Amino acid sequence: AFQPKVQSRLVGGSSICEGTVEVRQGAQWAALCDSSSARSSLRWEEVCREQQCGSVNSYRVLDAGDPTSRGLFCPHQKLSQCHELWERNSYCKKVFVTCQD
Repeated sequence: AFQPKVQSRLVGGSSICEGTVEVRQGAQWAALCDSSSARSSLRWEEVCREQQCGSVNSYRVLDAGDPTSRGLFCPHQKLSQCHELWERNSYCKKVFVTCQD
């Protein structure tokens, strides 16, 4: 196994356990684009736990319908299943996540 790890962090929160999700894999931090059609709390529970911030309490989407937003895209269900990130250079929908603590 042992493949490199997509890292995640939350920026701009009113605390360190909430904020807009960014990812890096080898590096350059950028907003995570999420292109799921049903909303699932599965990724955000992983992100919150990885921040050591406990469970996810809520999440919301940002930048819906902005053809100019850009960030980095993971084509698998869980970030911990990605070992590689692609640029998405238009229509990046991002996610603001609020963790437990």
